[PDB]
Amino acid sequence: SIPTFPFDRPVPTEPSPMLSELRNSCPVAPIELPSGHTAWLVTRFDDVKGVLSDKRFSCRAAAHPSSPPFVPFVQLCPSLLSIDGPQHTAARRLLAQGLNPGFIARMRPVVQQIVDNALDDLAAAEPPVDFQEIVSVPIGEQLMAKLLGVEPKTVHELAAHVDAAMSVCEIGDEEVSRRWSALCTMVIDILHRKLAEPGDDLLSTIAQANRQQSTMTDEQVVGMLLTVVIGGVDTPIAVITNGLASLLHHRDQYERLVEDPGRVARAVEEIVRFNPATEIEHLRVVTEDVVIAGTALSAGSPAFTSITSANRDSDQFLDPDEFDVERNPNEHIAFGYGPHACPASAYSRMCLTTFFTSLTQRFPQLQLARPFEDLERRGKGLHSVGIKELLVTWPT
Ligand code: HEB
Repeated sequence: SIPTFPFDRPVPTEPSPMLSELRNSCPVAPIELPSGHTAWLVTRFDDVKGVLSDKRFSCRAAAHPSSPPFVPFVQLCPSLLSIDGPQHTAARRLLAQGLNPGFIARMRPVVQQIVDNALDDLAAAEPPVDFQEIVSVPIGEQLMAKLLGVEPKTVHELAAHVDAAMSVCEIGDEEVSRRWSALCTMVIDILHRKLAEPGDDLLSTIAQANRQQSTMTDEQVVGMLLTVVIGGVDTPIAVITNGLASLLHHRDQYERLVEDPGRVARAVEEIVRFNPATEIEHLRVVTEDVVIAGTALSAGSPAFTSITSANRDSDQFLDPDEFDVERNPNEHIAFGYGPHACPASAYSRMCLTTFFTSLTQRFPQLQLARPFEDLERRGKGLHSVGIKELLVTWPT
């Protein structure tokens, strides 16, 4: 029979073996979602790029109530992953206006200070300690706090509801809706506060520009902001943590960064290629009859791509399952492809480069505290593949 999603991960920080199995047997494979509906998964690099840039695979149709469920937030609000066409383009323009090059430059010292303080907390601790609880989670929460113009504690409360918003089959049906309502109320209240008293933050600049341009309704802005919050907290945390786990397991790769900090930028490209934050992408629904890689898909078929699998495709990368932070050229699609490609790719690259430069400079002899085989996935039923904890140690 056909395989069921979520797939197993005997190694939590590595892709599910099912991905390579399908990649080397069927380019468009049927899979059974937890809701029972059958969907088709695309796993090859060239094919994944084609689907993500093929407007016949629409996120809007995936947000339609009749469409099968995957992540609740997509069907509960006009998220950026719930729309297409001119409506989506207009929202991305506004977001791109806020994430302008001047904004990135101004954020460089802000990120450096957040990284410094988190690493100050690590150095002051007595090893072993959970790197995730002490460093990456505070960093991810405090970065989003700067984007939203709120206090770090406020983002911590928001993050509690993010798991429900991205729950494929982890959280109960009743608690999802109650945690979703709380998440919406928080974001709604934040937006209204910033509209009344805009500050020096990304959210305020977008809210002010939209108010002047009168191009998005308040509900559409909330939908976009919800997407930013859901995608901007857990994903950086998962990549940093899982990425570090790979760096400390393949310990010779961590040492390469210690040896030459000028190559950390290149290493970040390999980190995002090698440690994606999800197993498959958000749901798409085919709107017309199409033929993809010799496979016919009728209108209404639910479709999934796997950037995780694409970034391991031996047709695009030499020795794709090897972690090589010096890999160059490295033409991955870790930040997506097509209209829904990550709007924060430049911001995220700067953030990860700042962090891994500082970490490797201050903790050159960092090590895994316990065996690599003891790592566990935080939540199999979550869209994210972040691990439960990463215990590390260093000479004292
Ligand atoms: C702040 C905020 C933020 C941040 C930080 C981030 C970070 C990130 N990210 Fe991002 N994203 C986002 C926000 C975000 N994000 C959004 C909102 C989206 C959606 C867009 C659209 O849809 O249009 C995305 C999208 C996206 C995608 C696509 C998906 C699909 O298509 O389905 C991907 C792949 C990614 C990745 C990523 C990474 C890798 C990172 C790091 C590392 N992203």
